[PDB]
Amino acid sequence: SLRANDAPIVLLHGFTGWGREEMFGFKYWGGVRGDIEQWLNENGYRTYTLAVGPLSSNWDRACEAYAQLVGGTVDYGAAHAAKHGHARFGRTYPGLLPELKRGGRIHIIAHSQGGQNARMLVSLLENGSQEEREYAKAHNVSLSPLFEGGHHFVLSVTTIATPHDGTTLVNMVDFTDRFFDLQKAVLEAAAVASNVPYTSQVYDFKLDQWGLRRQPGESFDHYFDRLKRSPVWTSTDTARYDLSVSGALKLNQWVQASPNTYYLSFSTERTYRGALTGNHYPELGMNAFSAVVCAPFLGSYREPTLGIDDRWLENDGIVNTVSMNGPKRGSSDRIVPYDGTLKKGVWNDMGTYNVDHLEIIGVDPNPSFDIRAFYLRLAEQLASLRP
Ligand SMILES: [Ca+2]
Ligand SMILES: [Zn+2]
Repeated sequence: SLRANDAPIVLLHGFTGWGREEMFGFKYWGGVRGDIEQWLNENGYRTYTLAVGPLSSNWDRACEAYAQLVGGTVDYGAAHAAKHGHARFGRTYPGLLPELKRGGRIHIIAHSQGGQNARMLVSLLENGSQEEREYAKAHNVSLSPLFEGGHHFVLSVTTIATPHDGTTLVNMVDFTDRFFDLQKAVLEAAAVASNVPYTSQVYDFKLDQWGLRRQPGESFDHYFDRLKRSPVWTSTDTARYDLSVSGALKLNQWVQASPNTYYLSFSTERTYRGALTGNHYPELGMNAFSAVVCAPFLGSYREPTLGIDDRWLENDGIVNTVSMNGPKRGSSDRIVPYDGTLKKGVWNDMGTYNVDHLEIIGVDPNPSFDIRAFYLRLAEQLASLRP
């Protein structure tokens, strides 16, 4: 379709992810297939990459995304900081797109928990935070323009394999141990070891707010064990919490669709229905870690009281496919299956793809999936959107 808008693309990672200079240059967006930002740019779709805290709360990552985009010191809010016990202020950024302050807009393409992070940034841009505005007045302290409301610079959000209603994987007995083993597998796919105390940061978790950092002489193995016991794994202000079915419910209750923004969901599935009791099993080609450690659980876990029945068993290795088309559990957002015309203010469900959680970003191979073709056709669609 004809190009109707000049808004640039921002790629936003999941509960794992890292900037373009990190991980010795192994891109999260393209992995072993190449560099997805490079593909869109060289095909005339100007594209940028955000890097926020992968284990942090969506709230933290919205404030991190904001500063990273417009430029400034990350401002988590005086109130939120007091309530949860971390720094009000994080890293300073120069700003990728200061023209957002002057009328420029962006399309966000987000993977995994990134789709929650993207939705929430919109909701804060539009409404801000009553509580922050209240707190800034009471204790005579500065307010981020983010908490004010009346901002708007996101023309479209696209979610790819996003736990909008959470993932049942979080309810696994040993999820803690199994989740940081996922972080290690991603490292290994990056050709980075978990048992070597690298001098340089390699993978920065951006836990400035919690005063956490991998230390001189500290391995990722030893660091992850330490993060397991830390507030970025034990508190409600975390990716862990937001990622649970109860986390997404509580997020859905306050993070709604802006009428000024297009939402596209892409769902993923990489499972087959078994004959014995209708459980779901990993297809051939699923990333080894998911196929062994995550999928068997995802595609047999039931809670009939929490609505978690057979619709929840199909999974992309990591997320229950049903959770992906858009928010439902605790949401009044509308979900319309794609009919050739993209609608503002609603979820354009662009369908389910035979592609696993890590294949869809190229962190695992799948020759059957044309990853260049997928991301180009998406950029072409987002460029076609009426502003
Ligand atoms: Ca594969
Ligand atoms: Zn926080």
